[PDB]
Amino acid sequence: GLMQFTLPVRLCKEIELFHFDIGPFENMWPGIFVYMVHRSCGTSCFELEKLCRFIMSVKKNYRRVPYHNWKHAVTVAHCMYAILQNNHTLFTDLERKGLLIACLCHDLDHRGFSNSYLQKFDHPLAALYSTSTMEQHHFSQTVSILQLEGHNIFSTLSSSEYEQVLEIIRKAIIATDLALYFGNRKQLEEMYQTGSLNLNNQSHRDRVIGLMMTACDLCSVTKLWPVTKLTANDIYAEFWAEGDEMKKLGIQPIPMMDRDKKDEVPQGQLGFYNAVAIPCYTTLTQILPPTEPLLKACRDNLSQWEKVIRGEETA
Ligand SMILES: Clc1nc(N2CCOCC2)c2ccccc2n1
Ligand SMILES: [Mg+2]
Ligand SMILES: [Zn+2]
Repeated sequence: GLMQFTLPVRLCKEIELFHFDIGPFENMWPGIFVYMVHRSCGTSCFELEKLCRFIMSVKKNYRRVPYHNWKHAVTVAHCMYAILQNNHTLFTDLERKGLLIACLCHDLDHRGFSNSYLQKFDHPLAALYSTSTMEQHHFSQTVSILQLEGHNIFSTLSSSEYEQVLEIIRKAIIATDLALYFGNRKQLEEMYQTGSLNLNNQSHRDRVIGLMMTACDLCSVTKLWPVTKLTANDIYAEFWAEGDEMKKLGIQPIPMMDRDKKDEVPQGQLGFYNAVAIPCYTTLTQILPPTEPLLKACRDNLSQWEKVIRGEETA
């Protein structure tokens, strides 16, 4: 257990910042994740051999889609790492173990299509799971991989710690369903403002962990503008494919997803920062003040999209 992962100096320092980009070298992403587990959790949280086999099985079960890919998995885990590191004493040992694994697993076997597209297609997964269709699948895929031989990174936990962590992971992965985000944040807003928010109340923690999951999941909008902008193209490449597939089912897609209406992208990103991103990091910053850099970066990027619209730069 005397075997640290270390990172080159520039990464060793930048990985601690919310806005860290994990880079274009895929073969370093596993080592970045282990590094984060070792500092966030301990070098003892997981048997390294089991962790490495688990990481590589998770990687293998992410597909080669423009956005909802292995890089998104590690990026979202890194944002959670930064939240946990900036809020040291607020989370249990089980929560630190669970949430980085939840983040790495949260989009397992994603095909680049929304819950909506599965329902209009009449995909079998839409029959098996009527709401949070892809997210119940992602959790399903996580449990499958935990059950491959040699892959039970939790095997040293007690029976009841095992149940607690898998339950943290399931809520955390379900919370990445943006349809559940709006009510979750509204509730957290009221509880914070009326002063009823209580982190010893498990159902309140669940809510707070769900909003962190949304914050980590959307964290593309909290990068430096050049990362945010280039990622938006991957995001839109999936939307346009979905739009195409909607048109093949005989359904005019929403204009966000229509590759004939690319002109409307900047105004669509404005709606998204205003309806989703800014509210998310605002309430998150209210509950966890050290996460403010996420809100500040998100505001900077809103202002960068306003500049794209005012023709003061292009896409
Ligand atoms: Cl319009 C839009 N949707 C996003 N997400 C909604 C659907 O799940 C996938 C991602 C998004 C996520 C991050 C950054 C900008 C984004 N912009
Ligand atoms: Mg998802
Ligand atoms: Zn995601």
